[PDB]
Amino acid sequence: PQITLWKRPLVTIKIGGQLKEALLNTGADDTVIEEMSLPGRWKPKMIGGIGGFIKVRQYDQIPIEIAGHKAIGTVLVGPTPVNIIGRNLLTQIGATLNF
Amino acid sequence: PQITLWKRPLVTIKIGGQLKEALLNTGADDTVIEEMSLPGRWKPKMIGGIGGFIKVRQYDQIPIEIAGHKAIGTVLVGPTPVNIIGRNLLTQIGATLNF
Repeated sequence: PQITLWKRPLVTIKIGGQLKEALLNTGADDTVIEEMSLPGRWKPKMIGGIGGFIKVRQYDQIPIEIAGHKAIGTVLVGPTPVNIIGRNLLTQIGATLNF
Repeated sequence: PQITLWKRPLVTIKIGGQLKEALLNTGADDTVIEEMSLPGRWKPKMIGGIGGFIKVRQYDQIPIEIAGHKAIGTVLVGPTPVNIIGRNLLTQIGATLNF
């Protein structure tokens, strides 16, 4: 699709068989999701936002569907204000910015 | 142009007679620029994201050039870690997400 930006670019994602809403975010290096249960081991990660830095749990190689498109990659879990799909997965679904 | 998302989508902007580098940010409602002087009235605002909130000055009807494209809109000024072009000005240059 072609998504204009008059509204927030929110899409439905699927992770661990559950549907969630998430924001397609070209300003984010990484993908960050609200607290949830994911399989496997996690590693520590610090990420920085507009208000400062927070600690999150890094899970690698997680299957996730984004607006119907399949991806498998790193998902960070932590106290984010909104679920965010960052460039690590935007590249997997072939997303570009155009003007 | 078509901008891939392998790296941060940085572009050159001109604002208040100054050249700056800024991030094209579809996950941002607003445009936020590091400390600088702008003409006209302003009012205070709190904006939030990962890590909490910062206080910024809101300037309305500010002319800007973004990667060669002219627009006008609200610009927030304050202690942001990176200059951000948000959706309020991304729309004006006709930027879309495509996949």
